[PDB]
Amino acid sequence: THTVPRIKAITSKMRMPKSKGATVLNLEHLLEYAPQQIDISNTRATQSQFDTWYEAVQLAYDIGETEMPTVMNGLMVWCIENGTSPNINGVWVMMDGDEQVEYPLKPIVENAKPTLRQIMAHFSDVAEAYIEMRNKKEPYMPRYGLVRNLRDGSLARYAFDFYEVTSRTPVRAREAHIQMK
Amino acid sequence: QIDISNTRATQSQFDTWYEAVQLAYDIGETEMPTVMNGLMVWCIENGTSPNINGVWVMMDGDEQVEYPLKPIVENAKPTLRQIMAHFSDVAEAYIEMRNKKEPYMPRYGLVRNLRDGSLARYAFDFYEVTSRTPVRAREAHIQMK
Amino acid sequence: THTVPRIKAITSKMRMPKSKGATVLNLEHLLEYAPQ
Repeated sequence: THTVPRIKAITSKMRMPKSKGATVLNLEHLLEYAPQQIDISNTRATQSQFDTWYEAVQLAYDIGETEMPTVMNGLMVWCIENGTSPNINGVWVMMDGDEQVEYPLKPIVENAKPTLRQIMAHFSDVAEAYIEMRNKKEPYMPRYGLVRNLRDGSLARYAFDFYEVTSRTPVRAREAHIQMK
Repeated sequence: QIDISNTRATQSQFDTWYEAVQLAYDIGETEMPTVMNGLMVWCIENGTSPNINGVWVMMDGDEQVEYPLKPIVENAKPTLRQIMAHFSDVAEAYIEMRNKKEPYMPRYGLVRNLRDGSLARYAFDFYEVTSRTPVRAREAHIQMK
Repeated sequence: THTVPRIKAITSKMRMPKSKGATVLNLEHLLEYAPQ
């Protein structure tokens, strides 16, 4: 009785689900299957829906693979400032120089399954990588902020309707979206 | 406590909900497990009450693969939540493994403003509050649910 | 068993109408005939 007694740690065999004696899962793989948080979320559309929403818009405008990118570059900047739920009728605008050029919104909002927000979320990372660049020159704030009274200056990078709150969001901002959304 | 609760479906209902889905996909006993592995991870992040129409996704590499939701939600008696609860214990045993590498949080938390870091293990719609729940978390579900 | 299983898309052979073994239409043209 010279050895102090150490409490034994009972082992709670987790209840692995089964159907008829065999196991349902194959943990052998479960411990290796590791996706990314965004790519299985619903805040983004599957790469199928996005592939459709890109081919269909590439068709309605009838521009061409070589130049359609430059158009999408505009759609982001437009969405950032205004939002991602406009009237199906109407025109979004992009500019060369100062000659505003309009495009019809119908082919975009219509072919966006289930909604434009999701589809535009595919540019979320690039969106913040664009606002950061913009603010460097001068103080810029997504309008989404100007209507919600945001003047952090640091939260401007994450102020637009189609930011996907992933897991790597500085929490100084995650609060903003839920409060507004 | 779990095996007589209603938050889990009887082993009959679950046995049906597994055979029926094994049929609709027509995959095979050998590989259906790997699919169910995806359904959990999908349910964890999104929930367990999606539109009967639509597709849940699982990935090999980065080529998202879609499956139809209809055969799952339909054959789940009385609801998907219950059926998915059979993976509750494995679910937490999966989140714990995930957080080790980096900070991960079920989306169920991100929408409910959860940033405990320790409660992430128990943040998903289909956790069965058994009797062995650390009470630091039992409060979360009732407040949200 | 390292490859995720992809569901096969069964192919619903539309029932092209026929009379006595031969086909009634001539899709060869149907896919080009386009009126207003």
